[PDB]
Amino acid sequence: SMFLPPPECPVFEPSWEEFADPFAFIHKIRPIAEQTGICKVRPPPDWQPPFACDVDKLHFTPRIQRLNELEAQTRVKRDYTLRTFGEMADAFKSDYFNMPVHMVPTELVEKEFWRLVSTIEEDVTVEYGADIASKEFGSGFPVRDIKLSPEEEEYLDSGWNLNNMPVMEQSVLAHITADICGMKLPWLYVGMCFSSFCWHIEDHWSYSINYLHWGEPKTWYGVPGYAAEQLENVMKKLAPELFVSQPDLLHQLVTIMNPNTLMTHEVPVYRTNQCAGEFVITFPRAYHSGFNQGFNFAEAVNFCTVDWLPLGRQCVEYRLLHRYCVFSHDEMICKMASKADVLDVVVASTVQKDMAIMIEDEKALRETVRKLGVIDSERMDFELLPDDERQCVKCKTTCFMSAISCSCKPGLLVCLHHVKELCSCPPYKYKLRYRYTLDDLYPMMNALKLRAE
Ligand SMILES: Cc1cc(C(=O)N(C)Cc2cccnc2)on1
Ligand SMILES: [Cl-]
Ligand SMILES: [Mn+2]
Ligand SMILES: [Zn+2]
Repeated sequence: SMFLPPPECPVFEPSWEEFADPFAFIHKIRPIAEQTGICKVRPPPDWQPPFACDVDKLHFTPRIQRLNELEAQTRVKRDYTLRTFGEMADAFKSDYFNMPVHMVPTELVEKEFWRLVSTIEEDVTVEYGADIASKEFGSGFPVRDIKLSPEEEEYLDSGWNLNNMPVMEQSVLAHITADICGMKLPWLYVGMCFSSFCWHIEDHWSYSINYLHWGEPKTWYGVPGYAAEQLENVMKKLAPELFVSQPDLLHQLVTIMNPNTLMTHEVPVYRTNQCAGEFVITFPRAYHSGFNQGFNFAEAVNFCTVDWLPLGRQCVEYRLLHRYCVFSHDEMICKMASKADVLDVVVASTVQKDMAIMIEDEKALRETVRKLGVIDSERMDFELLPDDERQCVKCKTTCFMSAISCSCKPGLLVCLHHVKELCSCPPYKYKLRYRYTLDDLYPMMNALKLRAE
């Protein structure tokens, strides 16, 4: 009645040994956690990264948020210190419930959240912080610089120090030379009571990992990757405004929606309260949303393992939706092949398999455009072009392996799926621009095979 809490997601308590390597651990829990979309990881009891900062010198610009179910919000985008925000946040929650903050049951805040967002006549608005790490506001984890205490240095090189996560050997998003600071740098989140994150999945269907440094809990709802399209069909029915096309990445539209609505619609949903010192991990294409129970401070980062590689290719195939890419998946694959000698051997083996598919698809696409009467061709170093200068005019995909150009439309490109969409000139006026010949590509893949042995 009113709100039935979804079942709890899995909670893992790894030993110091299991905990040692995050990527090995994540791979281990994957068969369980991928069925629920999110999971919680409790670190071993003594793993306690020191959080220290001045609440007066850290400044940030707050976002403002209206709390209405099914209303469109833009996913990314006054001035507080951490202290003045905290004072605002505590007073807000205290006044809302006429209670001291620690006496307000989490179950009640959850019930109340879903009451207030559904109720038209309540116009509750809240504020929050969300920015990537910078000099005005830096990571909650120890970083290198200022003299560090011995305990801080203990955690400098932790796998679970979220600064290190994108640049470890197991991960594939590291050696991406391309500018993608929005998604390989950690984001910092300053929460207050009811401040919420709308239903979404991560760019390129990556994993994410969220650490709550301190404060009151963060409540999560998650849906397994296998159910992503079920969820979207439900959302399209109840809020079609979110699904109209949108000129870029800055304008992705998202919304608050009751998990019970999804569960009625046969979409599996799980929940958890994430407390201070705990991790939440989201898996590829796992929808998630949630809200904060009170004043808190979280840090999160995207990442990609070898398990993710085939999904990353399927994700870019964005093409059907005409959605912008954050980076070129093929460019990343070829960059890794060009570094085959210093790659991890398991990485090498998995990249090799994705590369083989890439090459077979590219062979077929080039044959098709040849049969359309595109004859002239020229090598082109796509990776040198700013991304906005190498998007398919039609489907907006970021080109790297190849594209079609025409002298009559200088600077415009289409991917090889959209040769007919470039201009009205006959095909013999077109040029195939390619990064590599098929003969360049087979030795690159062979280097991976030798490294993988
Ligand atoms: C508005 C708005 C902002 C978001 C969002 O995405 N946030 C705050 C980031 C986040 C926090 C926790 C987990 N995943 C993402 O949604 N609506
Ligand atoms: Cl409301
Ligand atoms: Mn997220
Ligand atoms: Zn295209």
